[PDB]
Amino acid sequence: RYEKIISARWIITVETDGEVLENHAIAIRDGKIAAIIPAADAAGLEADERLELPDHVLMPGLINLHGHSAMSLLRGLADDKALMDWLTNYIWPTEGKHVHDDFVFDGSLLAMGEMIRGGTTTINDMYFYNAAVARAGLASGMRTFVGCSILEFPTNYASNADDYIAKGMAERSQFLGEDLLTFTLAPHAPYTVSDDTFRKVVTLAEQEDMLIHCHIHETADEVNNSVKEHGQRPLARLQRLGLLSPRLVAAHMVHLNDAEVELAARHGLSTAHNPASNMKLASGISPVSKLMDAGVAVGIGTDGAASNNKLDMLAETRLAALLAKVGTLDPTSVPAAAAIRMATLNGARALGIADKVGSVKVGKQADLIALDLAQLETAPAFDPISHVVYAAGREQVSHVWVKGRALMRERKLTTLDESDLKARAGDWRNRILAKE
Amino acid sequence: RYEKIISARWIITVETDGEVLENHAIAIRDGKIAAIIPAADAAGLEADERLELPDHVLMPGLINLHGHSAMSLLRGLADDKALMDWLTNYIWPTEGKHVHDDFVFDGSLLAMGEMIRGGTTTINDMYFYNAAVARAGLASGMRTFVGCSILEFPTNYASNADDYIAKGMAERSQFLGEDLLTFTLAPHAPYTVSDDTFRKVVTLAEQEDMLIHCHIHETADEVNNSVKEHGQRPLARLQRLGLLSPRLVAAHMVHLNDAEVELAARHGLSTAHNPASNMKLASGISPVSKLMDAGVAVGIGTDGAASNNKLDMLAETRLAALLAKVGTLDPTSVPAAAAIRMATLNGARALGIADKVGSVKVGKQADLIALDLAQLETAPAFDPISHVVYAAGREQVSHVWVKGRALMRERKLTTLDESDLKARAGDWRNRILAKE
Ligand SMILES: CSC[C@H]1O[C@@H](n2cnc3c(N)ncnc32)[C@H](O)[C@@H]1O
Ligand SMILES: CSC[C@H]1O[C@@H](n2cnc3c(N)ncnc32)[C@H](O)[C@@H]1O
Ligand SMILES: [Zn+2]
Ligand SMILES: [Zn+2]
Repeated sequence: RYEKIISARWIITVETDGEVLENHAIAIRDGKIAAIIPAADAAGLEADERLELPDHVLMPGLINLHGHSAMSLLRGLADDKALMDWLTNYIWPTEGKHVHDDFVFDGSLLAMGEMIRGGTTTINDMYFYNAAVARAGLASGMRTFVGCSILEFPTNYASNADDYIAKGMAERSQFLGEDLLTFTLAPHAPYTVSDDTFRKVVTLAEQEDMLIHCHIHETADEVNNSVKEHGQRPLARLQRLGLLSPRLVAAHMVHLNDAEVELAARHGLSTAHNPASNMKLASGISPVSKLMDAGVAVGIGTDGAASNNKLDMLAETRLAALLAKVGTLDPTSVPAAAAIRMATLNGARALGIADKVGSVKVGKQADLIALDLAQLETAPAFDPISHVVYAAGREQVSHVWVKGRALMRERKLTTLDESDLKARAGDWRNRILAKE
Repeated sequence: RYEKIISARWIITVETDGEVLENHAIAIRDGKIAAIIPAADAAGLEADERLELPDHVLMPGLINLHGHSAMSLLRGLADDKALMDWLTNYIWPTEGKHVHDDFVFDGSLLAMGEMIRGGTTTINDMYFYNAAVARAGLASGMRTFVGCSILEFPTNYASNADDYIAKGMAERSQFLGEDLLTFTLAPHAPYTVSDDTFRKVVTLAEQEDMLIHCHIHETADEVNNSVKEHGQRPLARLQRLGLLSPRLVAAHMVHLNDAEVELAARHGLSTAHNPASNMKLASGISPVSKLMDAGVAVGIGTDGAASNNKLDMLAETRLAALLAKVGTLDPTSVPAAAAIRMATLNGARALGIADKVGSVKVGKQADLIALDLAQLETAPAFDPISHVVYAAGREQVSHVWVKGRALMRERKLTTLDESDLKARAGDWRNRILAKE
């Protein structure tokens, strides 16, 4: 028998742009999409659970291709400052004082409860204390990529580049054979990582077959300083070092010339587009249309909650679509179907799992969400694709499944204790503000 | 005795940027803010109703300085098209077929239910069938500015400019003496209104002491075509015609040179900044920082739901703050307090009522909202100003009052039947799509 049969008014498949099935149902077995059939035919099949969702659209879960989940604990602590001031006087001293395993576990859990509430099923994270993020990911049941961050300078976590690498690999080894947990190597950025460290990352990722997750070309300063320090722009340096290949997920990628767009396409890297962070930090506008036109997989991330300050992939997908139009001055840039593909199947492509998740197709894993469109905010309901991108909100996600397992049902979290998350956040408020 | 006493964890006054009162209470009588006092002192005062809101922030209601509320019925009907295509083949034929009193009343009600749900207390609207919008506004209890639209060409409503004017004035006369309902003159835009019609508007608005509400400098085409047709850019033309003065609310104001910023400041007009519409229609980025630095009141509107496609002033305020930073490449542009002021007190200034609404001050009318910040999306709760702008969402508004009267209580609409609104929207879906 099937484990579940979920019927819905609409299903946005993401198999082809614009495809929406009406009054169909998804049958699930072994954690995968077993059949996609007319809801009429579903009524007479055996299932452990049946669920009927009138006025809901079912769609693949959203894939947040770039986060720093534990920074949820720093959400709105300091805003609207010059960047040097914000980092030097607020963020870094706070991290130095507070970031240990406890902070990372609590902050990751808090982020995961927020992400699930908004229909995010996969997170591509990168932070410190990788065992804590992994523990949080297995607790939540999200599809989790834990990014083992690598920096040259000392932090609470590790003392130098070789130490970040060793500790990350050691923690990875405690979590082997977990289907929903994948460790990646995460050299932080070209301006915090030396040539020799990049070489070690290239060698290691090749030996162990790991993804590389790195902030690249976020700011004009980064790109201009690279030339003075390394004699060439960061992408050209990384090409020389062997970093550009299909295993690389390049976050931000804001400042690109046309030669660099072609470079990305030729090496098959993917990018994570982080529009709110790029706007809030005044980084600029990533040329996502150029990138996608060149054949590059452009997914969407939220970045950290201290520069967003939401972890809302629906809002981020809408912002990607809006920012693309104002940046190109073309109202046809990044149409709703394209934005949905960025938020789902492109994230899967970036992560090397597009054969397994990212669209509603038989044989793929059942990473799905349902949104209730019977609200004023999405009335009248003409076309669910348009509404998902331009009108629907995080509050309308009613159900979330990852590999067919319910993580949220009628907005009740099933794997995390929402009260506990609020209490951890409240504790951190007192600890960070020195209130008792 | 007081009519109400509302205590809250935080009160953002908007009297001074950054001012937040902790554990205070608002006492209300005769529809006005009668006292702002420590919550401890409140417990021993007589009140018809007392309300306690732990973990909520109270703040002035949001003022949507530019809407076309009835277009809520066209939300997501057609998206991502070239502008000429969108208007010529989808929006205008649909309006021509469907827009009568019924459409305007139903669509206005639907918009008003969505606006109240998101903490909007005042709407500066402009559409056709002004009596229908007025009837809807009195039904909802929102503070409503009904904009009597004026165009040269015939529509279902009126046949020529003098006809729009006559019919608008006739409908205005049926709604006299209503404290929360104000009619304005709304010549649509420089490219749809003749010199002679602008002159008639100037004369009439002066005789009757009315606001003028007009789309100005939205697109590069508008501004460039003006020179060929009228020999000068639209603002200079409108200055020559007598249109620029403190009674003018100029919507959009995207394409401005520095001389035009100074022109606006010298004539005391206000602007309505509509970031989502300007992005979605690829109009450009209004230089709001320049305008505010020159002393111009810049408020925020959503425009119509067909080019947003939300009527969510929280999301619009956040977008204003984000777009300002990416447009200036300065992360300190439009800080959270400034964005809140744009969404509240600047809207009041534009509408000539800043002595009456827009901030939490004794003697002002009690147009207030409460947001519940005890959600993961706004945890940890460091500073409510930052959260209101960068993290909080429309779903967190729990209570709305206009002139001290509850329009929404624990997210239950008190003046509108939410089921009825959904049903009207559903009816319009069938009518517009030709389904039965
Ligand atoms: C893995 S995301 C980057 C992490 O390293 C921190 N970080 C990045 N650059 C610096 C720097 N120059 N000094 C201190 N901390 C840094 C950031 O605040 C974040 O915690
Ligand atoms: C009062 S907002 C503008 C209204 O007039 C309509 N409109 C504006 N310009 C034109 C035009 N050139 N032809 C037809 N309708 C128009 C818009 O679709 C909207 O309903
Ligand atoms: Zn990042
Ligand atoms: Zn408008």
